[PDB]
Amino acid sequence: DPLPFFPPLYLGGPEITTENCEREPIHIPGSIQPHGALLTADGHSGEVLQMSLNAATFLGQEPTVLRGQTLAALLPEQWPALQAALPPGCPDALQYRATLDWPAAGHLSLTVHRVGELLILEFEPTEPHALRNAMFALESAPNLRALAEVATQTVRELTGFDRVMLYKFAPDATGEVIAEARREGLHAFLGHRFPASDIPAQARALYTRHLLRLTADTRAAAVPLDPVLNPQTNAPTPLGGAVLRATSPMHMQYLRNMGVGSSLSVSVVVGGQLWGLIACHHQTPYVLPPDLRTTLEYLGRLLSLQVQVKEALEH
Amino acid sequence: PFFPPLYLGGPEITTENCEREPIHIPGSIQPHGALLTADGHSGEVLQMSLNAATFLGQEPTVLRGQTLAALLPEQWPALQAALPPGCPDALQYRATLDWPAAGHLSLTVHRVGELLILEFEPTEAPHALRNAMFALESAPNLRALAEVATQTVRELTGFDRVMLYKFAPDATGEVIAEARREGLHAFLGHRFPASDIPAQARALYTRHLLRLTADTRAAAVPLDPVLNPQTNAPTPLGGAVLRATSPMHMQYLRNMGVGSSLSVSVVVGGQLWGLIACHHQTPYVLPPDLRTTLEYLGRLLSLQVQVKEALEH
Ligand SMILES: *C/C=C1\C(=C\c2[nH]c(/C=C3[NH+]=C(/C=C4\NC(=O)C(C=C)=C4C)C(C)=C\3CCC(=O)O)c(CCC(=O)O)c2C)NC(=O)[C@H]1C
Ligand SMILES: *C/C=C1\C(=C\c2[nH]c(/C=C3[NH+]=C(/C=C4\NC(=O)C(C=C)=C4C)C(C)=C\3CCC(=O)O)c(CCC(=O)O)c2C)NC(=O)[C@H]1C
Repeated sequence: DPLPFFPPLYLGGPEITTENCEREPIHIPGSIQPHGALLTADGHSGEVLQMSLNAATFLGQEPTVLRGQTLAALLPEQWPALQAALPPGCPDALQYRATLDWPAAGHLSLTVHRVGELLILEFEPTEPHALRNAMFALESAPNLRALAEVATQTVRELTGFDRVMLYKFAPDATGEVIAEARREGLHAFLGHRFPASDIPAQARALYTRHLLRLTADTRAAAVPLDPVLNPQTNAPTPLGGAVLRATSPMHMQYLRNMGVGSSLSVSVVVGGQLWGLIACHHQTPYVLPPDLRTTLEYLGRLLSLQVQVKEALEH
Repeated sequence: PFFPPLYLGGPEITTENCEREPIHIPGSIQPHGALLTADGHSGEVLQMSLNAATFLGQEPTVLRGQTLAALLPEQWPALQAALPPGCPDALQYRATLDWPAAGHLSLTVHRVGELLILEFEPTEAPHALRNAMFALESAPNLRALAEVATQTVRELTGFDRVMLYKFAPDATGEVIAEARREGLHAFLGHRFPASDIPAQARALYTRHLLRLTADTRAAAVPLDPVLNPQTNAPTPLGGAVLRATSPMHMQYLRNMGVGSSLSVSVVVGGQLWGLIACHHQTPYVLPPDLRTTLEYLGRLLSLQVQVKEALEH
């Protein structure tokens, strides 16, 4: 039965169990993962509204100084580029990405999308022809199995993960791991089927719009936004589009029970429907640089294209 | 069928017989790079371009004897493994060579039958492709996608005119988008016949997705020997970027007023949906790392055209 969301935990909304998984409002945790920083600021005036508590550690600035300034004074060169690439009324999937030279944190990756009248700003630290060779490999795959096989090994060879899996959905939302490149000693997941209440209904929806989510350390503690609610509206901040969005404690409990430390999955969208995920497991905590994650963001599109062209020939 | 080429006593290509030219076998390359062909198993350089001495910085006839084991020691193992016998000619492998004379060279390699083809170009030593990608995806229709695709590629490439050339069902075409430098004629809106791209070109351009012409006034640099030592036949160059352009098509681009032309094939459902056309008024060699982004934007747009045209239909 599809039911609507609870309030979050910070708006008096109940604690989650296995009975009511589909009612968690995962899109509004009011908190980011600690490996980066996140501001939200005004769409038009550039007024810095909220920030993650740890934004000082990362930006080498105090909140009182930060929040008492505009994005014009803070990001003088970037601000017009933000305005130009993210005009008003544009979709929240659209991101503008840039590099900074921040004196305290070194080179900083700035990712920015708009959510109504709210520019969400992310900050991460950031540090030869392997994707091109990967591109032509996938295309010259003879069939959907050799496509799936090369994608998973390519993805592993680029990223360095313990278990990379291409996971495919079925018509009734049941899934099954169709290919994997794994670490030597790890027990296979190849050909396991998994029930429909594993990736729940509110999750699969969000995963069709935004095509890359991750979890760095399944033992880390969510860094909360400050203030937790959006001053514009006095309502939760839509952090569904943010990659720094903290992962749910239901999900973190699960991954710890498997001996997993880090997780990454690229979505594969065919016909505007979630065809499958390129999931990645790691036994230790593992942060992937944003510039390297851009390579995987590309592979998701590339694979989504070939997935279709392969299935056209299977008929 | 095709005629014999000019170098094997074939007829000259008038506008009458404009669909029987063997475009894939010109027996020559463009002067801004260097082509070597090599045997699959042994690795002996069977044929080279006459300008090879320039870019490879070696003597002319000394390279004919040597093997790719001796020449490219580190990459030679990778070429065999990455281009296995039986693979399609569309599968390319690429790497960067650090040569002693020419400096950073760009090696691109693909296999055809028993023979490998090795293309050497000069090459250089960031978030615009990511921003473009999302700019294509948030585009709310086909026309709004078409403007963003052309305007993207121009700002990346610095070309004087970037067009998007959509194909009607009977090989007729139309320009549905066109970013361009100020003070040029507008080809936005105009349609053109199906004689323009012949039957062989259209078929070849579905399999192979990027060609160019860096200089429309330069001369082709022939292969030596012209024919393939194995087969004593024409060397299939129809998957090489350094391949020379049909002399009709250069003679055309001069009458237009173009020094350098490039294109990217947008393929939807096995068929050729359209091309991304780039014109420059002057000669312009686009370097391999920048060209890679354009091939990338081809697949992206090929994907996005399918999503958008579903919303129309
Ligand atoms: C209470 C309901 C359930 C639940 C909650 C939940 N899951 C996700 C996202 C998931 N779940 C995945 C499940 C798998 N684990 C595996 O080992 C395999 C197969 C190899 C599968 C299919 C996956 C892959 C995801 C996506 C993210 C990831 O790759 O780890 C969420 C959303 C998390 C969020 O913060 O948005 C939630 C709330 N998980 C259950 O397993 C089930 C008991
Ligand atoms: C002899 C018969 C004809 C002919 C031959 C021919 N054309 C190509 C490649 C073409 N033709 C194109 C048509 C256009 N040229 C333009 O300037 C525009 C305007 C936007 C169009 C539509 C195009 C786009 C190509 C691809 C490359 C490019 O110019 O961007 C070939 C292939 C040559 C080869 O070596 O592969 C041949 C043989 N063209 C005629 O117009 C007609 C006289």
